[PDB]
Amino acid sequence: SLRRGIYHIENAGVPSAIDLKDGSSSDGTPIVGWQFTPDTINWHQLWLAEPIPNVADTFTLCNLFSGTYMDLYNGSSEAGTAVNGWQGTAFTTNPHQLWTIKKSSDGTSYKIQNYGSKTFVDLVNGDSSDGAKIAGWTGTWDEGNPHQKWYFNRMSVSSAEAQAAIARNPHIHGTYRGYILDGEYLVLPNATFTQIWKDSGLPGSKWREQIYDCDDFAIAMKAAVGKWGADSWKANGFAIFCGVMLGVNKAGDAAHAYNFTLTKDHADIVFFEPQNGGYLNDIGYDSYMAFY
Amino acid sequence: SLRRGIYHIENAGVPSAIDLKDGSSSDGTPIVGWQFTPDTINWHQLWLAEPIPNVADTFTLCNLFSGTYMDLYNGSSEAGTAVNGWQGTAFTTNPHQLWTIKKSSDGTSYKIQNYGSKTFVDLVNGDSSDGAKIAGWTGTWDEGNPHQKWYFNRMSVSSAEAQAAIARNPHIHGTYRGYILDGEYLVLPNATFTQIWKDSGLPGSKWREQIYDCDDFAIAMKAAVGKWGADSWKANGFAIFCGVMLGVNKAGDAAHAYNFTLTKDHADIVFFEPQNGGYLNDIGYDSYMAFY
Ligand SMILES: C[C@@H]1O[C@@H](O[C@@H]2[C@@H](O[C@H]3O[C@H](CO)[C@H](O)[C@H](O)[C@H]3O)[C@@H](O)[C@@H](CO)O[C@@H]2O)[C@@H](O)[C@H](O)[C@@H]1O
Ligand SMILES: C[C@@H]1O[C@@H](O[C@@H]2[C@@H](O[C@H]3O[C@H](CO)[C@H](O)[C@H](O)[C@H]3O)[C@@H](O)[C@@H](CO)O[C@@H]2O)[C@@H](O)[C@H](O)[C@@H]1O
Ligand SMILES: C[C@@H]1O[C@@H](O[C@@H]2[C@@H](O[C@H]3O[C@H](CO)[C@H](O)[C@H](O)[C@H]3O)[C@@H](O)[C@@H](CO)O[C@@H]2O)[C@@H](O)[C@H](O)[C@@H]1O
Ligand SMILES: C[C@@H]1O[C@@H](O[C@@H]2[C@@H](O[C@H]3O[C@H](CO)[C@H](O)[C@H](O)[C@H]3O)[C@@H](O)[C@@H](CO)O[C@@H]2O)[C@@H](O)[C@H](O)[C@@H]1O
Ligand SMILES: C[C@@H]1O[C@@H](O[C@@H]2[C@@H](O[C@H]3O[C@H](CO)[C@H](O)[C@H](O)[C@H]3O)[C@@H](O)[C@@H](CO)O[C@H]2O)[C@@H](O)[C@H](O)[C@@H]1O
Ligand SMILES: C[C@@H]1O[C@@H](O[C@@H]2[C@@H](O[C@H]3O[C@H](CO)[C@H](O)[C@H](O)[C@H]3O)[C@@H](O)[C@@H](CO)O[C@H]2O)[C@@H](O)[C@H](O)[C@@H]1O
Ligand SMILES: [Ca+2]
Ligand SMILES: [Ca+2]
Ligand SMILES: [Ca+2]
Ligand SMILES: [Ca+2]
Ligand code: NA
Ligand code: NA
Repeated sequence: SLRRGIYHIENAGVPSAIDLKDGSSSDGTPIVGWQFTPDTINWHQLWLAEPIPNVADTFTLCNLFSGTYMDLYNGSSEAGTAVNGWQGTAFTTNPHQLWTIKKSSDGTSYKIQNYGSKTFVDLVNGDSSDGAKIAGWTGTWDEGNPHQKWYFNRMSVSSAEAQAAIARNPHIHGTYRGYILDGEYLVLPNATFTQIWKDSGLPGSKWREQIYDCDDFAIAMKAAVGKWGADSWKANGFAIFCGVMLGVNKAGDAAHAYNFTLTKDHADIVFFEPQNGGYLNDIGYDSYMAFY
Repeated sequence: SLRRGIYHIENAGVPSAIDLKDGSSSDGTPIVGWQFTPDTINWHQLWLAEPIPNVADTFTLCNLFSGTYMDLYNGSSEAGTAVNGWQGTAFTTNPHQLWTIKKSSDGTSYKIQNYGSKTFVDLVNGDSSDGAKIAGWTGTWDEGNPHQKWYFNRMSVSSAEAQAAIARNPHIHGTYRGYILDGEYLVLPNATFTQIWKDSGLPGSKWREQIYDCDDFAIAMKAAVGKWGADSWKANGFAIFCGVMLGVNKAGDAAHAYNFTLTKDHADIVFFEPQNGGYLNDIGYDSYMAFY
């Protein structure tokens, strides 16, 4: 089953992502194949999958940037029918915007079937061109046709996945308590995490006893990622992953505040020092408190 | 004994505070009597008292605004000697900048005696004028002379005072844990707290599911007070009081994030809702976690 999340949806046949052209919020904005760069924010190519309760394996697909929904034009079962961005809502009954997503015959890629037409999201002719038409097209759940097969490359973690990542870390103090703020988190590439840090002005901040010390840097960095989240994305129903941790050294005589993020595989945490922008597998403190 | 803290130092005879003229960081900036407004930030009139270890009841007095020290000019024991702002350090051995502060004969006001000259901070002639000379002057620990008597009006709380304030509150959840970030906190009048909130742009922010919801507003408000702290004050060795709390309703089925501050008497907390700028004795949640 596809879990609730943010996915980069990549064609199984050619290296083309599902892309809402120019990220435009206009109704009828064409959704097309476009090339992508790994370990970046592919700004027009992220999709919030929202499960519809009481309809098995069916979702809305919301462009994280535009806040508009993958829409099969007039819900036509005709092959070649336009797939566009269109205004809607996460739990809409509009079947132009409802998508049954289940594993392809290869067991790793998915097919995307319009709930109303029962036709499939097709990268027309397997065209690897930037701006290649994606359409609703006749097909079957079992065939190998790669025009209609899509890797759902997962870009978010549930809170529960975040917890699992922290609990797998060997620098957690015996007294650790974690405070969970949200349910679903876009995981940032370090390159993006670092850019948000630079854009916060924190690289310019100086350490000052109590008035601007490690707790002030850690919380400024979490607030800056929360600000960036609301200012960058028009979709709702997710947060941006950026943790705060208070830690203690081995001697038990020094406390420090810092940030953490997750690895590309989402399986482990990495510590971030907001006073120099370093990433570390070991920051020299054992976390006794985190919030994220 | 005077505790480590930030004090508004007010003459016992007339309503004049010790004021570093124009808050100037220039060496030899005159320190004078000036009128004040209660329940405001008196920007040039706050003094960080730092106890010197191994010298009983003796302190540096650092202007919170200027980051410069109360300085008896050339340490002269002559009556009429200038008291100025001067560059120095919190644990200086320069006795021009060391002050023995102990209760006056009335048991409530203090006398301020230069550790080197043994002469007293005197509001010359009890002059209530704005800009009235303050000087080192001959005197005795026991006399009633109000020119030389000073109420130390305490503006900070220790972390321990903050804890006592929270523990006195009746909206603390059974599972509550408090995470202490600093040691000494300037307590803001609501009028100032509110201004920092308005100046953060938070009144303009909209509630968005997970992407900018109550946790995002609470942490943006704490970061904005930390920013205001470093940008407003040149002294070090204190923080600005602004709490974050996560709470749960009576039903146990809803969690909310909010801020809190302290009362003017420092004895109790007040909840702040950063989504509407309201202050409340009861926000409808019992705090299970705070950091401050
Ligand atoms: C059958 C038809 O469904 C709705 O119209 C859809 C479009 O729906 C969506 O956009 C419209 C505004 O253009 C509206 O906001 C609606 O709530 C939203 O779901 C859309 O799917 C287009 C393109 O495929 O096709 C239909 O026109 C509805 O608005 C109509 O009244 C009517 O019931
Ligand atoms: C290369 C080509 O692959 C298959 O055709 C696809 C199309 O496939 C889909 O539509 C056809 C009807 O045109 C049929 O219903 C099939 O079951 C279904 O997967 C479609 O992907 C289009 C648009 O991109 O491209 C190809 O024409 C196959 O049917 C052809 O014989 C041939 O092997
Ligand atoms: C006896 C004298 O003490 C020091 O001088 C003080 C002044 O001291 C302070 O400012 C100077 C720079 O002007 C310097 O930064 C020093 O570290 C700091 O404590 C000051 O108290 C003035 C006014 O009362 O009087 C003396 O000039 C020291 O610098 C001198 O070398 C000398 O030891
Ligand atoms: C009104 C006045 O009060 C007292 O005099 C103060 C001064 O008092 C202090 O200095 C005098 C020496 O001039 C003396 O040493 C005294 O013990 C000490 O408190 C002083 O505060 C000045 C500057 O403001 O103003 C007054 O002159 C008292 O001695 C006077 O007789 C008279 O009652
Ligand atoms: C916001 C904008 O993002 C990039 O341009 C997008 C583009 O993005 C993808 O394609 C480019 C090459 O054209 C790279 O592979 C990126 O890794 C992809 O994310 C597409 O989304 C198209 C179609 O919507 O629109 C462009 O705006 C970037 O090149 C721009 O500089 C800018 O950052
Ligand atoms: C920063 C500056 O603060 C105020 O002016 C100060 C002034 O402050 C005190 O006196 C005024 C009346 O003159 C009020 O009672 C205030 O409550 C006091 O804090 C003094 O500190 C003098 C001497 O240093 O300098 C002025 O700058 C305020 O009036 C200004 O508008 C401004 O906010
Ligand atoms: Ca939340
Ligand atoms: Ca701090
Ligand atoms: Ca601290
Ligand atoms: Ca949130
Ligand atoms: Na469902
Ligand atoms: Na001492």
